[PDB]
Amino acid sequence: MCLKLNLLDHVFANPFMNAAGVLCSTEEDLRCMTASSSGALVSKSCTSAPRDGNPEPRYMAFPLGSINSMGLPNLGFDFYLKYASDLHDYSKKPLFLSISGLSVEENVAMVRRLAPVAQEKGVLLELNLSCPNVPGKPQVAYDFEAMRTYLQQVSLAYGLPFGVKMPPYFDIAHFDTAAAVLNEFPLVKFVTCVNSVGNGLVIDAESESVVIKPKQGFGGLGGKYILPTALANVNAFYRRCPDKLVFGCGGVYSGEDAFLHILAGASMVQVGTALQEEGPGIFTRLEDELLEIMARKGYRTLEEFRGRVKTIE
Amino acid sequence: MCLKLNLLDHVFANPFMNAAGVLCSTEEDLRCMTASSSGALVSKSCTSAPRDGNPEPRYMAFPLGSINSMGLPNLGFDFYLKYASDLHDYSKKPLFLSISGLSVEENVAMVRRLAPVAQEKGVLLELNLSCPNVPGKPQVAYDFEAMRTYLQQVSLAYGLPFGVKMPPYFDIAHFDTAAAVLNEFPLVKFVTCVNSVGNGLVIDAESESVVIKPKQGFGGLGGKYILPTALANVNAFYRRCPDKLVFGCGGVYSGEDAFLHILAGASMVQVGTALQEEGPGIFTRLEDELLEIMARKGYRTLEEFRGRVKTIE
Ligand SMILES: Cc1cc2nc3c(=O)[nH]c(=O)nc-3n(C[C@H](O)[C@H](O)[C@H](O)COP(=O)(O)O)c2cc1C
Ligand SMILES: Cc1cc2nc3c(=O)[nH]c(=O)nc-3n(C[C@H](O)[C@H](O)[C@H](O)COP(=O)(O)O)c2cc1C
Ligand SMILES: O=C(O)c1[nH]c(=O)[nH]c(=O)c1Cl
Ligand SMILES: O=C(O)c1[nH]c(=O)[nH]c(=O)c1Cl
Repeated sequence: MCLKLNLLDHVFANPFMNAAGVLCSTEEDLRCMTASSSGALVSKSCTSAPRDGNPEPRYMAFPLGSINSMGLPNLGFDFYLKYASDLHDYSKKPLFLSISGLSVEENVAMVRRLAPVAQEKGVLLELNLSCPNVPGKPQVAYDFEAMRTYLQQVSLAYGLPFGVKMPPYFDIAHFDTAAAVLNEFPLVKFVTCVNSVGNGLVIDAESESVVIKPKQGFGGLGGKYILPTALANVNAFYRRCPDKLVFGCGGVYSGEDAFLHILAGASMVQVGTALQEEGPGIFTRLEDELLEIMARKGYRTLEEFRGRVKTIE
Repeated sequence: MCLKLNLLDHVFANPFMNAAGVLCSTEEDLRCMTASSSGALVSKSCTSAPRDGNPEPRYMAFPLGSINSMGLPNLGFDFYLKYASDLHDYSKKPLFLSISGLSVEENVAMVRRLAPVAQEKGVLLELNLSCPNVPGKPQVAYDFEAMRTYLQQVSLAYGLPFGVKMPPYFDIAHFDTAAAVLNEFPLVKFVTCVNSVGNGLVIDAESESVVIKPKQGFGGLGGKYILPTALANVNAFYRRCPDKLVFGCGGVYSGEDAFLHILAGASMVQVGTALQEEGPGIFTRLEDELLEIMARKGYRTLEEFRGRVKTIE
């Protein structure tokens, strides 16, 4: 029985990795994720220049999940590029680098510099088209013309296989249109579904207050709140992008939740809120728990059940 | 201390009502909702002609909420209009009638016949712009040009105060645009936030199967999954539509959940999934619970705290 995968010309011990943004902003965080049992890791979404992000409190967690408006705090592209070029031990596991420029121009400037490092070292680009937490900057992937422009310009400037981090959609016509946009771009080899469910609002009854300071308390939701939304978008894109990989993200706390993602079509399975709350020991637990489910069902590999969710009638 | 309030030139005993679609399809249902301790009721969204709806199983509930793809099954507008005109006891509580035509023309046809009964009896119109479950008919209010056309045509045909059932939005630009569209129409006097979070997907691990039959398992989500999204929308619209009422719907299971909706800005509070699961006895419990929270905090009235959610700095 086996959790190994081979995709995008890399080998993975298992499908689990962090979700972008969680346990991946500093050199310390990246070494920690590397030292963990995860199959891979992804760096914090970066901008050309360092950012402090939004004021605190900007993340909070609860039984059912998390709310965040971090504001894209990061050490800047130069640092994550250096990590990829000089510091990361690729003998341990594959590295993804998340880029989240605030304009098409900033993304193109970054990917131009990334390309030689991707060629040399095999770092993989995840292009973030879904941040929901920087004031005055709606999600790029909710404007399909903007999305197309970003992908055209990035494809042209980068010229190498990459993937995209997508927001959740909630309308079949939006699935149809977004997947069709993506399918215009052959270099988009993977689609990560989903970013946080945007602009929710958690309120504390005792204090009568919102629980995060930025944006009058509005922030992206993760965790148990979003699992069926996540599974829906995984499956929607799995069905609509038969020539691409889909990576699942949203609501993973157990091997069973990972199993659902995989049934829905996920290749890699990313872990955000639960990893933030539990720490990197979660990866051994998720591995054991997925293996257990597979043993009980007689499944020997992930491809025996990936995308094999049954519909009724 | 009593929870009674006045809104829309009607008196209500308390702010509680069913969510449209739940316990409101048949004469029996509507008599039961009338007999309950809810402050008001709303009928099942109706079409000009009767509809059987989508195939079964089409609703399923779980500890964290529900998924449904009912497909607008209803007895037909003639039945709901006759209920409003001839059967409902207005001495017990106000009645809202929900219309959900599948085209602008269908909605106009219904509201032209509703108008005289609204003038005579005081039944209130809730225009449903957010059904996520009829194949090929995406949510009207996710197309702002379409939403504008519907609201121009209904306002012209109806000529009387009405309200609108909105989908959840997840992007600040969408809140800004949607509220500005609503604010173009002075006859829109209430905004109900939210309909189900569209097109989620629940999968059962043991069977490896989706749990509802229509649309390959995709359906709208209600219940605990959606409370922070519902609160966000209620507050977003409460902030942006200062001359309209906001009715809250989504994730209400307790008096505390109702207290948060009201803090976010809700005037009425609708109960879907929890009502479907618990039955109409839920209304006495919610009232007892909300009163108890009010007492412990020293609130005498709902107005003292409606919309008075605190932000940080
Ligand atoms: C603290 C925090 C930071 C995040 N930062 C990023 C990020 O930099 N880039 C990104 O694509 N998504 C980011 N996300 C979104 C997560 O990658 C993930 O898509 C989302 O939390 C849903 O997964 P979950 O339910 O496991 O939390 C962040 C989430 C959290 C909670
Ligand atoms: C079985 C079912 C039927 C529904 N039918 C309607 C409907 O006819 N019209 C409508 O506007 N909303 C309908 N909804 C949405 C609910 O009114 C409500 O907006 C949603 O369920 C979220 O509230 P909740 O979290 O309390 O369930 C329906 C929901 C369910 C569960
Ligand atoms: O605020 C963040 O930093 C953040 N938070 C999110 O939930 N998703 C994102 O893509 C980002 Cl970039
Ligand atoms: O499928 C339904 O009938 C239904 N279900 C919902 O969750 N919202 C609606 O507006 C409708 Cl009309």
